Formats: sequence, structure tokens, C-alpha cells
Amino acid sequence: PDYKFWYTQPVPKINDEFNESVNEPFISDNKVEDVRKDEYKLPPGYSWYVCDVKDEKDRSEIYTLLTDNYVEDDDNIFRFNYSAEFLLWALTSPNYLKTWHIGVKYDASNKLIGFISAIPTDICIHKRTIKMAEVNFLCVHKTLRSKRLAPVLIKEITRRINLENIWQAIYTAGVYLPKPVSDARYYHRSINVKKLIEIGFSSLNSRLTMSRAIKLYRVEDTLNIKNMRLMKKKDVEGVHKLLGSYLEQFNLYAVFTKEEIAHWFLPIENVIYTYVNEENGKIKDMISFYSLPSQILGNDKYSTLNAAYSFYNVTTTATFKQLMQDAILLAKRNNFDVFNALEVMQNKSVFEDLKFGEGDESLKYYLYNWKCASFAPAHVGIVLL
Ligand SMILES: C#CCCCCCCCCCCCC(=O)SCCNC(=O)CCNC(=O)[C@H](O)C(C)(C)COP(=O)(O)OP(=O)(O)OC[C@H]1O[C@@H](n2cnc3c(N)ncnc32)[C@H](O)[C@@H]1OP(=O)(O)O
Ligand SMILES: Cc1nn(C)c(C)c1CCOc1cc(F)ccc1-c1ccc2c(c1)c(CN(C)C)nn2C
Ligand SMILES: [Cl-]
Repeated sequence: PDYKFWYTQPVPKINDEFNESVNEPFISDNKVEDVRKDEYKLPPGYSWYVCDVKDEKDRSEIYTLLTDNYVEDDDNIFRFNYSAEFLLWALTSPNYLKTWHIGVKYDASNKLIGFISAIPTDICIHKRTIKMAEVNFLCVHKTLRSKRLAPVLIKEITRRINLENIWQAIYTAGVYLPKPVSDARYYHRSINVKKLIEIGFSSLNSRLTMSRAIKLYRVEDTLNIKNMRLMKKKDVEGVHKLLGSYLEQFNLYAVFTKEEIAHWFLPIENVIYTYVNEENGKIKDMISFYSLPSQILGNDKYSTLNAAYSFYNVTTTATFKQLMQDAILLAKRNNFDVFNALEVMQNKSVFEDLKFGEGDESLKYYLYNWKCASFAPAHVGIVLL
């Protein structure tokens, strides 16, 4: 590929590799006063719109755009169906800016046809903590693809982020762009076997009949960690200590404040599930996963694949395998069809024994305006929604 847009940006070229001693911006000594104050030009008939995600109607417009036009798998069987409540949660983390929730409308219909978002977070990359924007939910309507709208959205959110004296960003994508700092395959653990077979997600054969498949993935409805329970507000301090200490081992992670722990982990039904094990009033283990359904395209019987996505999991009183087995059980108890996880943190070590299967694509991790050594995904300690 030519990367005609991306090679104008402060990112590595596709062949760039850096030693471990390199960990710095491509462009330093940036000045807020020099940042463009004018919005990037859109094609005629289109206008910028500042979305208010706390307004139900604006939020529902983003929801509809994404439901109809957001990420599909490689085979166009599934399309992500983030719920409106999920989008509210994902976009209103501590210190969020409404002006970083950027829509594009088609003037004649007043309809949203494009979106991009960012939230602020402190990111530790190779032991150096940098204030960054986390970019997500970039979407252009299917009818307007390949018209170079996405670089306009990217340049406009870059401009707005730079106005806040922030010069780095983290983002993930499935497409290969210049240039990943890490690449993580995803793995799936079947829960509702029959449904997964009926929609083509899973397969049978003459050895693995339907009944044998169901038996293979059967789970015992008893926790390894008996007192694992839904997180409560009182647990924020202990989760902050447990997770914050755990994450320091990785090459890439968010440095969460207590306010961020409360936001990202306190349970919201059909959005975010966090469970904790409290011993002596101290939090010693945690499980978390978020709800991300995929619409099943064209299916007559099922509209939705109800998937739970591994988020952050820490154990000090059990094995990581026992902890993730409990995560699968808790996902089953909450009526999820499948448990999805990336090969980040310690996850890959449990995939074989817990009967995960390898998926057909991977998620790449990227930094904007940062040069450093890349790393295997076991060194990644951050999950983007
Ligand atoms: C400091 C501060 C810095 C802040 C900025 C940091 C950088 C942020 C980059 C964006 C990160 C996005 C993270 C995500 O949210 S993940 C989910 C992506 N959401 C989807 O997968 C939904 C379905 N899909 C779509 O809605 C569209 O395909 C897209 C993704 C909007 C792309 O639009 P389309 O009409 O195809 O393409 P056009 O407008 O002609 O633009 C082509 C140029 O664009 C590049 N590109 C494509 N996909 C990208 C993508 N996902 N992220 C970034 N760049 C992407 C591509 O390479 C090319 O540029 P070149 O010529 O190669 O240099
Ligand atoms: C099921 C299913 N449904 N769909 C629609 C897909 C792609 C699958 C496969 C299953 O993907 C995953 C499974 C995991 F454990 C973890 C991550 C993904 C994943 C893959 C590609 C991704 C995204 C998320 C996102 C969303 N954040 C991260 C920006 N963007 N991209 C391009
Ligand atoms: Cl139990």
C-alpha cells in the first residue's frame, strides 16, 4: 500500500523498527498557540456537529449510525451492535470533552453520516507516562466509503486534541496501518454451543457431533473462588490498588485514577460486569468483562450474538486458569453466548486448557506521534472497547 495519508503523519513508516532505548515523540516541543483554530473543510453539503452523548436523542443518532455502519468481521457475517448505554459509558469517562465527540451531518437530511471520538487518559508506554487521547468509534456511512472522509475526521480530532496540549494518542484497529506497536489475535470460548453452530460461528464434524460439542463446552455452575461477587462502590479503593499494581508489569497500560476505576468497573447491566473477591475487607481477585453484541447479518432465527469480552482480570488467591474459568462461568450466568479474549496480558496461557478457539483476525495496537520498540501482545496491558 501507498499510505498516502498516513505517511504525512507522525507515525512510523511500515519498515521502521526502533531499539528498546528509543521511547519518545516523533515531534516534540509542540505549541498549543500554533494549532489551527479553523475546522477542517468538509465536502459541500456536509457539516461538523458536536454530539451530546448525554442527550438521549443525540446518543441514539450515534447508536443508529454505528448499528448500521460500524465494524464487521472479515467475512461480513457480524456487525458490532454497541448499545446506547454502552456508548454513554465508553464516552463519558473522567475528564471527557464533549467537543471530542465529533459527528458529521448531511445537511439536506440533517442525518448523522460520520463519527469519531476520543477520551483522555494517562498511558504508560515503556515505563513513561504520557497524557494521551484514546481514539475510538471512527465510522463513515457505508454509502460514503472510499471518499477520503476518514482522514478529515482524523485530522479534525487531532486538531481538537492538540488544542488541549495533548500530542499523543492510542488507538486500535483491525486494518494494518503504519505501524503497530503490538498485534493481538482474538480467541473465543463457546458457551451456547447450539446457537453458535446454527449461525455458522462454530463447526461440527463426524467426530464432533452436536451432542459431543455440547458436552465438550459444558461448564460446572460452581465458582473456583466461592465469594466472587459483583463489585460495589465500597470496592473502588481496593480494585484501584489491585489493578493498578498488577498493570505496572506491562509495556503499555493506562494509569487509572480512583475516579477512572469507579467509572470503568462499577457494574452497569448489559454494559460492564466486574466481580471481586474480598478477604479481610481487601480486594484480592477481580474479574471483568463487557457486553458487546454483534448483529448477525441476514439470519432469520437469531438477530444477535451476545458476546462477553474479557476486560481486566487479576488473581492473587487462585491460578489465572481458575480465575478465567470463573470469568467464563460468570459470563454464562449472565446469558452470554460466547466469551471473547485477546492474547494480551496473561490470557494466552489459559486458552488451550479452557477450550478457546483461535479467531480469524487480530487487533493491532497503535500510538500516534510516538516511536518505541514494538512488543509481543503478552506485554500489552490495556483493552480498548
Ligand atoms: C495527538 C492526537 C492524535 C489523534 C488521532 C490519532 C489517530 C486516530 C486514527 C483513527 C483510529 C480509529 C480507531 C477505530 O475507531 S477502529 C474502528 C474503525 N471503524 C470501522 O472499521 C467501521 C467501518 N469502517 C468505516 O467506517 C470506514 O471504513 C472507515 C474506518 C471510517 C474508513 O473510511 P473509508 O471510507 O473506508 O476510507 P477513506 O475515508 O477513503 O480514508 C482512507 C484512509 O483512511 C485510512 N484508514 C482506513 N481505516 C482506518 C482506521 N480504522 N483507522 C485509521 N485509518 C484508517 C486508510 O488507510 C486510508 O489512508 P491511507 O491512504 O492508507 O494513508
Ligand atoms: C464476533 C465479532 N463481531 N465482529 C463485528 C467482529 C469483528 C468479531 C470478531 C471478534 O473481534 C474481537 C474479539 C476480541 F476478543 C477482541 C476484539 C475484537 C475486535 C476485532 C476487531 C475490531 C474490534 C474488536 C474493534 C473495536 N475496538 C477494539 C476498536 N474494531 N475492530 C476493527
Ligand atoms: Cl458457586
